[PDB]
Amino acid sequence: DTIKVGVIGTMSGPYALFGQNFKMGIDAWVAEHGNKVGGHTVEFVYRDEVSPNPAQSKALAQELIVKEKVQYIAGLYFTPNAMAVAPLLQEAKVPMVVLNAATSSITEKSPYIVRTSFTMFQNTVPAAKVAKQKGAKKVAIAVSDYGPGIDAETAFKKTFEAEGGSVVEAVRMPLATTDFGPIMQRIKDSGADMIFTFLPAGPPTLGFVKAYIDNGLKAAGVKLMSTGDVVTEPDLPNIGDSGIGILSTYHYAVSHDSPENKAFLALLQKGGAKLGDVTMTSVAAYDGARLIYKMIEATGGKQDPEKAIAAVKDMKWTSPRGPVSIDPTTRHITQSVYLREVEKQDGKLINKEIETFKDQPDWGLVKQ
Repeated sequence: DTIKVGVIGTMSGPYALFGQNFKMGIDAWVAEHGNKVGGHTVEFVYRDEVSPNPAQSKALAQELIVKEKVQYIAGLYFTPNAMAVAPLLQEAKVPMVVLNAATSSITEKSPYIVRTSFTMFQNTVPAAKVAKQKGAKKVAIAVSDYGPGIDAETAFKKTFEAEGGSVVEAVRMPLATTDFGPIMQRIKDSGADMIFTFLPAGPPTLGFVKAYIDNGLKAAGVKLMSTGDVVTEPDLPNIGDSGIGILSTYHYAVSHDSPENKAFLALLQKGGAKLGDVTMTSVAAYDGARLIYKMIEATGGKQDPEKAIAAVKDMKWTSPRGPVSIDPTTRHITQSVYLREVEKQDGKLINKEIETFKDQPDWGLVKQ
C-alpha cells in the first residue's frame, strides 16, 4: 500500500529556507534510498507552518491525521508548534519525528516522539565551557523570550557560573523584536567582554548579528558566542566578512569533513538543492527519514506506534553530522557538539569545526 508522512515546516515566508531544507533532506534520503520499504510506498506531503503560531500547526496536524490519514508526522521548526501537536499523537496513533524544535521538554510530552535535531541545553553547555576556555569573564546573555531561549539562558548561566564566570546581564527579547539597536546599547553599558545569544535562525539572527557588528561591539573587543542557530550557512554571505571570528557551538556544519557528509552533500545536489542553501534542518530531515523508514520496516507498514518507537529508541548509526544514537531515556539524538568559528575557506565563508565534544545527551533532561 501507500504510507503517508505529513511534514509540517516553514515552507514559505521569512523562515522559508528552513522548511525547504526539510524537503531537501528528505529528497536526498529518497535519492539514495528510494521510496519503498518492502512493498510499501512512502509518500511525504508538506504543510506550511509559516511562523511560531501554534493554531496554524495544530490545525495542519489535525487535517493530516483526519483527511490525509498519515501514519507519521515530521518536522516542526518552532517549539510552540511542536508542543501544540504533541498531545494529538497518542490518540491518533501517529508518531512525530521532530526535525528542529529544540526545547528539552518536548520529548516528554508524548511517548510517540523521537527527535533528530538537537536541544538547546545540548549545544549550550559546550558553549559555556568554551566561553571559559576562551577567557571570558563577564558575559551578557541575550535570548529570544520563549522556550528554547529560556533553556539556553538557563543552561549558560548554570554552566558558566560554575566555572567561575560572571553573567552581568541577561535579557529575554520578545520574538517580535526587530530593532536590536537598544539591546546593543544595554550590552555596551553592561561591561561584558562576551555575549552569549540565541534567536531562532532566520531574520532575527541576521538582525541581531548585523546590529552587533554595525554598532561596533565586535570591533570594541566584545566577543560573540552563540549556538549555531545564529550563523546558519546561507546567511554567512549576508553577515559577510565582518562575521569572521564569531564562535558557535552546534551539532552540524555543511563543512563537516567525513565521507558521510560528502555523500549527503552529493545527494542534496542530486535531489535538486543548491549547496549554498543547505543548513541544519536538512540533516535532521535526512536522519528523520531514516528513522521513519526503520519504523515502517519494523511494523510491516502497519499503524503501530508503540512498536515503531520501540524499533528506534536506542538505535545507533552514522549521520552526515557525525556518529549519533537515540537515548532511550529521552528519545533525543545523542551527538557530538562542535565548536566552530566563522572563517574563509577557499574564498567562501564557512563554520569551521575546530573542536569536538563527543556524545552529548540532552543536558536539559539527564540531570533532572
